[PDB]
Amino acid sequence: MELVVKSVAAASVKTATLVIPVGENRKLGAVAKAVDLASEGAISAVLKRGDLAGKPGQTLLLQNLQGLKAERVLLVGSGKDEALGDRTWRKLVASVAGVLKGLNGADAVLALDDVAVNNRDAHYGKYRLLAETLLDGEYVFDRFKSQKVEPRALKKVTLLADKAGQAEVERAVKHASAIATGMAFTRDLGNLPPNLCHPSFLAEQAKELGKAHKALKVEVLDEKKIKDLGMGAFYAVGQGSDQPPRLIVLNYQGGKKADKPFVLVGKGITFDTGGISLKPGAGMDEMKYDMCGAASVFGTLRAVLELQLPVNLVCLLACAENMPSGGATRPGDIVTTMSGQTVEILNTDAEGRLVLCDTLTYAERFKPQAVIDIATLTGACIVALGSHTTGLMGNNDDLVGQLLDAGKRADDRAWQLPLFDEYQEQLDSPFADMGNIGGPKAGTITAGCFLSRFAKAYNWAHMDIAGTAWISGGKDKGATGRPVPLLTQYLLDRAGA
Amino acid sequence: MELVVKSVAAASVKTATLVIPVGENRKLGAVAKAVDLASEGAISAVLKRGDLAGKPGQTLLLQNLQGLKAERVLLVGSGKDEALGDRTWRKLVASVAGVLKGLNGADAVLALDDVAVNNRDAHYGKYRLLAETLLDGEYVFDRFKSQKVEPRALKKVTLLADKAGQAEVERAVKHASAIATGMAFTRDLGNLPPNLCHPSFLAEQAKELGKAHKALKVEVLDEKKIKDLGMGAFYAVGQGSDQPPRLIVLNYQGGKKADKPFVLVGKGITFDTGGISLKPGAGMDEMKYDMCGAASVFGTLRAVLELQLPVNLVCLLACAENMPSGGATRPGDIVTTMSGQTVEILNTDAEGRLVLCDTLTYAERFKPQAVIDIATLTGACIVALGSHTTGLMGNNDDLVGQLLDAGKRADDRAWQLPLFDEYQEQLDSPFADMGNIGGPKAGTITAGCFLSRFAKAYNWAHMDIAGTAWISGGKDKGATGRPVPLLTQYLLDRAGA
Amino acid sequence: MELVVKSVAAASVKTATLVIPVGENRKLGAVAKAVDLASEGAISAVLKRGDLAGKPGQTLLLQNLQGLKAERVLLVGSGKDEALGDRTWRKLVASVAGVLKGLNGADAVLALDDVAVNNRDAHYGKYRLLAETLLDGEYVFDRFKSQKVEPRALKKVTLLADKAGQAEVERAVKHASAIATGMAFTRDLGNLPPNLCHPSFLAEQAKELGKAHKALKVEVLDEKKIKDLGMGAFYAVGQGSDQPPRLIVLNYQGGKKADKPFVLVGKGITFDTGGISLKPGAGMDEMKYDMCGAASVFGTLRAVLELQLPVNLVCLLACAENMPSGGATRPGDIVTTMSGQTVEILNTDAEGRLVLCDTLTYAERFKPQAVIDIATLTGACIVALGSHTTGLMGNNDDLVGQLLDAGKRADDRAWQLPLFDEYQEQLDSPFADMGNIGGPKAGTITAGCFLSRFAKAYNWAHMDIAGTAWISGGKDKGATGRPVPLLTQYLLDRAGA
Ligand SMILES: [K+]
Ligand SMILES: [K+]
Ligand SMILES: [K+]
Ligand SMILES: [Mn+2]
Ligand SMILES: [Mn+2]
Ligand SMILES: [Mn+2]
Ligand SMILES: [Zn+2]
Ligand SMILES: [Zn+2]
Ligand SMILES: [Zn+2]
Repeated sequence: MELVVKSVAAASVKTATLVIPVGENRKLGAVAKAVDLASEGAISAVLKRGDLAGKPGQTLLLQNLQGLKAERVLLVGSGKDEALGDRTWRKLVASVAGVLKGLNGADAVLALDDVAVNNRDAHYGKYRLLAETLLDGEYVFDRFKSQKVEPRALKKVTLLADKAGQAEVERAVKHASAIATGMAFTRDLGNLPPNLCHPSFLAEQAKELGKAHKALKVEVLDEKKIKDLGMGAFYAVGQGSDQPPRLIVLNYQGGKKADKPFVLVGKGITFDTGGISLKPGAGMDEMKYDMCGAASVFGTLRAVLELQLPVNLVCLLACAENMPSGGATRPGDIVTTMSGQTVEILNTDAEGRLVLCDTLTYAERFKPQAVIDIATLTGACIVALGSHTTGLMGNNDDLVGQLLDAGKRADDRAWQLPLFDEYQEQLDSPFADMGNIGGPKAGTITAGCFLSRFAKAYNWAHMDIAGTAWISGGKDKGATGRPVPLLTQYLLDRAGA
Repeated sequence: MELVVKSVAAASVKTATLVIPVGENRKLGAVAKAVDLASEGAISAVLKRGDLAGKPGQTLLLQNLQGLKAERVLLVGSGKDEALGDRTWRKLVASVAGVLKGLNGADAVLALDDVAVNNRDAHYGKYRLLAETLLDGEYVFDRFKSQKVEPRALKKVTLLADKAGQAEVERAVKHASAIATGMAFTRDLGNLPPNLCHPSFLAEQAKELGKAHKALKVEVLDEKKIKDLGMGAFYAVGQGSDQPPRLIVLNYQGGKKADKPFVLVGKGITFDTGGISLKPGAGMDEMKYDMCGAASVFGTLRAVLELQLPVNLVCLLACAENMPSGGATRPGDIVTTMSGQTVEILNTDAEGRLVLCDTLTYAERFKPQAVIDIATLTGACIVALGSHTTGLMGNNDDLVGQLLDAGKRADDRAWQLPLFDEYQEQLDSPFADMGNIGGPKAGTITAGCFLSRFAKAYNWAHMDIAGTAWISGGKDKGATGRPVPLLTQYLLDRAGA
Repeated sequence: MELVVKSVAAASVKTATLVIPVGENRKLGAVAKAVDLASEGAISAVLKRGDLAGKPGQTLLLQNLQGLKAERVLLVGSGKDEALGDRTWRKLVASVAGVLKGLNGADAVLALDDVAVNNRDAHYGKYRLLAETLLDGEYVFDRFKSQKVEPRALKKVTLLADKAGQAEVERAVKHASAIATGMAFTRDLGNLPPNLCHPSFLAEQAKELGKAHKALKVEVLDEKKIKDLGMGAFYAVGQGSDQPPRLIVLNYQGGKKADKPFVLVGKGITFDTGGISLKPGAGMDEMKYDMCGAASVFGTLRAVLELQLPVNLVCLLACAENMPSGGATRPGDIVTTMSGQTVEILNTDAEGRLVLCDTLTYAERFKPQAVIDIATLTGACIVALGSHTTGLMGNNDDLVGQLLDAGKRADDRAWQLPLFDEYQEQLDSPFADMGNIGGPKAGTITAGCFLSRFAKAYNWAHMDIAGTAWISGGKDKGATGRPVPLLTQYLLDRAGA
């Protein structure tokens, strides 16, 4: 789906479907009034009948009107004469996109310049959200349906703005396209079943990506190299599986050579059975989304690759399959981490932090200005912050402050949890430097505490996306692509773009 | 224990025990060094033998040394030569108090001026913490023992500071004694068993308190009156018990006539079986702690009275006993709250938000500038923040910040959780305006959202103390008195005292 | 630590710390009084102030006193003037040791002659417990710790008795040293994590032990040898794992060629996941303790080796790792045991009885006079007898009675449970000769009943140490040395030592 920006009058442009907003009590703003006049008052005449209340996202569809160049006109409600909230705005757009998806229209024109969005500027912010909701809402994962699905009609959507703001709208389109494309890659990887989507499969994907872009080199470290580096924790996790582990390094050099890089570390547990500390059966299929941390890294890279952003970015994907078997790790195993700290593995289902901890030690060789790890780490985060808000912790306030502020602008929000010292004692072990679990209280936090012990060489934040990376049921069961919008926004901020 | 401040020389005072700090270097600050000189290096001489490494809270006790008028000299470790964190400083004080209580001295002097506590001034803050830990450490709940403890010898403690800081150390003792006195009261009500501590009992407690204080008037609304004001949620909660519910009003007029009051609302569920949604048996004895919200309001009120703070403070205590029986509330019951909103009671074990929502409506009549509800509300908060940090939510950023700030200075921390709108819809009911539960995701937060719907009329905040109000096991098992220090400190800030 | 015995006067000896007892009521026995009198009433003067009440294990530390040759004097409470229970006596000792271990002195003198121990000799039995408690208290397992505790200052302890008592206190110290040394070996083996401590590791340890001792021949039977001897039940347990089973034979000829040997059989399940009948995750790490039967025999052997007792001793260690996999035993498998009896494995988590049954058959070839198996066999036993007392069953009343008495004199107690015939029907199988479980009733007993069917050719006894072999939680969590004291004492009894 192509998305473009033009500065012509709404009435003038030839199209399968023209879309304009209507407020409560039949209130037409400037753009919409011009279309009414140009349609010889056909639009205000139908509105007099009361079928459209004007509530945000409500629609009434018209078919072609004399004096117009549009085959169809779609009236969408924009609510009272007030700024819309983010959420309300996005729902208005998806509701539009929803009527268009069911039309035999090859193209559509959105003439929604009169809608104001709250705390959002009228050209960039407004449309960043519209463009992202629209392109992300075309996402289809029909690849394992043996009935090849009916190919859609819609291929082109044009956005109309005034001349003055056109450049700013195009900047929003460019960015949202980048993010939208990164989210599709993320969602594809997340939705892919674990029999096909294993670490080696992920290794192959990184290599292919590396063969497609000039500024990106990829290096894959296998099971033996993981072990040889002294990554005892990473190795312990993966050893129980017939599919061996991979540590994938995706190095994009887009800034100056002396620029200290940004490092993204993503948990890539391609399936999580719990291991010997086996999970219950119910809903275990959703554990294919335990590599969504690694998937959000792929997607963020794919968007920056698209934007050719001027930064150095090193991606590290810690990938393993957590399986039970005759050679799997046992509860009670003590291993030596790459850092030289010893860890008693009291629960083999707290394995994300184990692969992550050696990878964080590994990230030191890059001398980063920031290291962010992204993981579907804890059940406790879902209890804490539910489905809507990413868990965020770090050893540097300004860095967490930056990530927080990026989420607010992307509309992909995080929320900070504290790493107080009182929480550290929960990881105490009678025998090793630390245990890998802190018990049933403060589960998101003690996981954060565990990781922080390995992130002391640099500025570091940690993102628990256990709640935000997929949807468990209903129609829209699947990966969401979060937090690609946040991380991409944070990198955009860093790039001054 | 009686607490006084003096500014005379440590070497000089007549006392059973003189306490001085000693660092890891086997270092001595000014005071300990003066004490050593007055004993011609006898203290340095013992340290040379090396039994005391001076880690925070390690102790070496000595008897009569020549030069000194102190019968005993207690040496306490202060650690690595730094300013101490709060926790460490408090553990130092507790170790001292531990040793002191096990001696037959009627009396002790603390000569601790040399110790620095990180980011706290040497006279007010430093001593607010010391004085609180020492006095709160005196607490004994031995009322149900046949073999009662036979009183400790220690009945007075003198703190030494220099002439100049004396007024400030003294204000710290004043406030600290009020707080420690409020906490003892809160802890007694908490620890009391639920066959003795029921809603009528707490009513009686509150009447006595009314009679004893001139500036305080107490009103007790019984079950019939609760029913008549149309409090459908509150009544539904208490109806299954033989012990009827009470709504207790303690109105303290300490400010001017038309100073807008502060309102504290306490959850006073004196026992929580869960009701028809019965809780499992294990650990249920701890549900006598489900009235720790109300208990912490009593305690803060006591502290305020002792301090004669110039503010109007209205305390509303929402008291019921949650019992299964032939007339108890069913899951699926629909009740009409005092606000007029209807609630479907899907789970009878989410009863605290039910007594609280009617009380929040009741708080509107006092025209408050801040309403703060305190409640042992959700096991989810324990999952979120564990035992160290109180959860905090509200409808007003400045009030929330004020409470956060008060926690930091009181060493009784809270931490904010968001009340985003997307959580709201987890309470939707096909039948009533809302349900009382939102599923297993973001439980602490959804309980806050439930509550915000009854606080739209004023500045409001909510503290979930399920994880900070008591200790589950060990010889430490019992009420902690949190959050009396934060609440008190906030009110002091509001009085500017 | 080195322990010596002297018969000199308490006051007359030069030490870093002299330890003497003080009664409840300020009371001093003879030895305490001579110290007091030599220090010319210093001690008594101090006592008069009332700091030390004299409850058992209470202490008061003094520093250097005119008239004595000790740098420090440690007073320890000894309670009411009666003879102490074992438990109170061992606590007093452990308090003393905890104090001495934080002091910077090279040695200590224990002058505790005046303390009586209920039902024990003032020379041998009293000091067996003292010397063991103090030597076993020295235990540290810190090999997986990056930051270690630097070696203690305390290296030597002297015990003062009167000359008529000396030879017997020395005999107590010597039996207790061997015991403690065996316990340390046992605790090391138990605490080692299962990734390191597997059947092949234990085999290597036995071979090393057989190299260090001329009187010991070791022999190691691997997986295929276990299979070829017809050990269908032993083999089924181990087949699931990447780590193969080992049956370890350690032969100590200390008696005449024609003395019937004593046989000790150890359950050595190095990790127990339950297998296909998989255990829950919670506290599974503790199952590294499932080789504590084997560990306790290793450690009894070391003690027997240290003491050179003149007996024939054969140790048989039945070692396997119980793991789930594509080749693991299934519930419902029927195997043929070495005895020719067939067993239906109805639950794979009842595996210890399976390795042991085959091994009991193997024990026959040595023509033993007694066969004692030692196993962490059943959760039922912890429900039956707690942490304090080992379960004991057998087919001979004299053997059982001998083990019971041994446990009493050693203060490592057991308790007999009945093997009534009525219980044997619980093991009936409609297909095989017997199933390996008999259900929710009499669970420790039916395991006993099970094993007795393989022990008919000799006098036999079975010890279920599931509750006495390790401590679950807190900072004492770890293997205990039990039952090394009982087993060693039983053999001392047999040897007439
Ligand atoms: K996947
Ligand atoms: K109570
Ligand atoms: K072990
Ligand atoms: Mn897991
Ligand atoms: Mn409840
Ligand atoms: Mn088992
Ligand atoms: Zn995982
Ligand atoms: Zn409750
Ligand atoms: Zn076992």
